[PDB]
Amino acid sequence: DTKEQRILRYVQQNAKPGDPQSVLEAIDTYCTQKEWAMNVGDAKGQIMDAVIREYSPSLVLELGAYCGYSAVRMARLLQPGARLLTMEMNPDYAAITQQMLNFAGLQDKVTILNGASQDLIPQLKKKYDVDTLDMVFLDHWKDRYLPDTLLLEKCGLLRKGTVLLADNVIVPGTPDFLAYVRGSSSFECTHYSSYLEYMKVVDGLEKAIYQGP
Ligand SMILES: C[S@@+](CC[C@H](N)C(=O)[O-])C[C@H]1O[C@@H](n2cnc3c(N)ncnc32)[C@H](O)[C@@H]1O
Ligand SMILES: Cc1ccc(C(=O)c2cc(O)c(O)c([N+](=O)[O-])c2)cc1
Ligand SMILES: [Cl-]
Ligand SMILES: [Cl-]
Ligand SMILES: [Cl-]
Ligand SMILES: [Mg+2]
Repeated sequence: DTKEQRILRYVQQNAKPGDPQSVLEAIDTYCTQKEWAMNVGDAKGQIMDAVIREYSPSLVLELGAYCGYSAVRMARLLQPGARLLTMEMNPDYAAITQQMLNFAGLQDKVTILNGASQDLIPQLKKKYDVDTLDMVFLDHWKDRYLPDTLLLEKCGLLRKGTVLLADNVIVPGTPDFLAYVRGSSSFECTHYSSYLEYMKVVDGLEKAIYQGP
């Protein structure tokens, strides 16, 4: 019995089937009251919500799904026909995420790619019929944010205006990625100060908009 299985069971026992808001609030309640877990959480998630609503992306890539909290959070705000692709290398967690999306009734909007971002990113265009991404949510191991950004650019997946939105740029921190995009004329960056999920430790999201080659 894993913490992720516990989160899922608590959602099935407490949330309303087909109600993404209810599912979010259930996961937040469990992780606030019973066991901390690395979901983006409600404070940063409200910022995510506002960004999603501003850009109305048709195609979103998420890096790191975990239990599907952020996937539910973003998918519930997508326009009809818009898509989220989420990459998750832990098969146990990917299983839990799929069940979480099913419960929320979001399964038709979200596609889970099992495996490591660095292996899956080069297969996106061919295997998933992707041209360029409108938005990317980076929230996997922090040492991959920079390498996967370079890899996205190499594979032609970024267009002028693609929005990168990065979690945890303060804590645990992503120093190479943050130095890189803030220093590069290829990105326009904005910092949104907030708090680490379920705590009062300061963290923040960085928005880095690709400006083209
Ligand atoms: C912080 S959790 C994702 C949380 C999720 N975005 C949310 O807010 O609910 C990080 C996840 O990244 C996954 N992960 C780490 N490195 C990865 C990689 N290179 N490719 C795919 N998934 C990876 C881990 O297995 C874990 O599920
Ligand atoms: C041992 C330990 C230390 C710090 C954290 C932690 O704070 C954390 C928070 C996140 O939002 C997050 O995305 C990740 N991550 O992907 O590794 C870790 C989680 C576990
Ligand atoms: Cl590598
Ligand atoms: Cl929170
Ligand atoms: Cl705290
Ligand atoms: Mg995170």
